[PDB]
Amino acid sequence: MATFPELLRPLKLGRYTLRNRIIMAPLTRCQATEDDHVPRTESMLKYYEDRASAGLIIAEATMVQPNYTGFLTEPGIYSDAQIEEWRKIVDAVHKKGGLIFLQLIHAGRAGIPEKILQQSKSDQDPLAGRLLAASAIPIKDHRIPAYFAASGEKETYGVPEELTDDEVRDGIIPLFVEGAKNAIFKAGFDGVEIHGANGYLLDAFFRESSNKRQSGPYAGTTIDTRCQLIYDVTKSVCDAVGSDRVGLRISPLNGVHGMIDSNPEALTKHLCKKIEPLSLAYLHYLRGDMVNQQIGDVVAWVRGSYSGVKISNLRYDFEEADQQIREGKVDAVAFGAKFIANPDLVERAQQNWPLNEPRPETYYTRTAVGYNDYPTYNK
Ligand SMILES: Cc1cc2nc3c(=O)[nH]c(=O)nc-3n(C[C@H](O)[C@H](O)[C@H](O)COP(=O)(O)O)c2cc1C
Repeated sequence: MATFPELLRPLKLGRYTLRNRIIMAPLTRCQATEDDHVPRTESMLKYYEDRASAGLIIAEATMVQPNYTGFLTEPGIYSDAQIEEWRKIVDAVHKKGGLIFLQLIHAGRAGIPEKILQQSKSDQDPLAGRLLAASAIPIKDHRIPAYFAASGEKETYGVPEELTDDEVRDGIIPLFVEGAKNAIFKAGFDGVEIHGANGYLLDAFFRESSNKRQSGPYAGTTIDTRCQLIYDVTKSVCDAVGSDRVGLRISPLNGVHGMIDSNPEALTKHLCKKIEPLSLAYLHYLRGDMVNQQIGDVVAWVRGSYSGVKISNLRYDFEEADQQIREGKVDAVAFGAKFIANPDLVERAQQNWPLNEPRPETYYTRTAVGYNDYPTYNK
């Protein structure tokens, strides 16, 4: 463990202490049932337990609103059936001595029209059968990926309804809260991660391009009001399960779905100071753009405006993560692609062993291929 000593240091995170700072980023793999969104335990339990040596595992984006799917077959955490399977998966990770937080998501305008708009639309279930977002602005010049599309081929995103302030406060927020309770109190997760990134609902209220709301506490007119939904959701979840079991993820420069803010630096620093009072377990962020267009020193922005645990992500390797931790710029680094391809990523870091190359074209097969078929070193 001489090559990356800083990366292998333990870390106090919330009410826990990580064995190392090699974190497994949340990765949607679509291994849940399509209709009920129940985790397919047979494959998911193995997948997660095989990666349980990670300092912390952040489980893939999981639905908080019934049937509001964005990835067609992702997991949910709203039903008893989902809770039970997650419970078994979590227990498996815990038997290996690992830690695991569940990422909570609401796809917002990235919801799949052909599925959501097919659901029933009753008065007792006011949010059902509807596309919901901050503003009625559809994702443009970007179609639904074949691996997420209901038909299996690229489909068009739809124009979402503009959530009223009451629907946000009494409809959306409570779902995140209940999802957190289900995850922690019933399934046994060590914590939850609020998905405030990658163009989904919370991020959609966060950045200018998707939030043009004219009035209300979530107006798109000012940085503070755009930060409010992320804060309110996070705060209410903290009220329910304890801030030391709550993390938050953001991506100020991620251009997926055409997301963009004209002043990412000011926005990020403003959010950091706004959540500073919550004493969260951690703040998780993408330091760059998945589409390689937007640039900005997110690591520096966060380092100078947030005193809590900072988890950075995006195109990191052991050496760089180790160095940034050494310099105190970040506390830990979350790896996505490398964890998909290396169940024993941590062990490889300890021995400075080479890594399996990822097969980026097999990330969403929904079968064992490209999911549970990556070998550990020399096996
Ligand atoms: C197949 C796949 C699924 C992903 N699923 C999620 C997700 O559910 N939630 C999320 O916040 N990010 C998700 N991401 C983004 C990753 O968490 C991570 O930020 C990204 O892979 C960049 O990090 P890397 O360079 O270490 O791979 C996903 C990425 C991939 C490639």
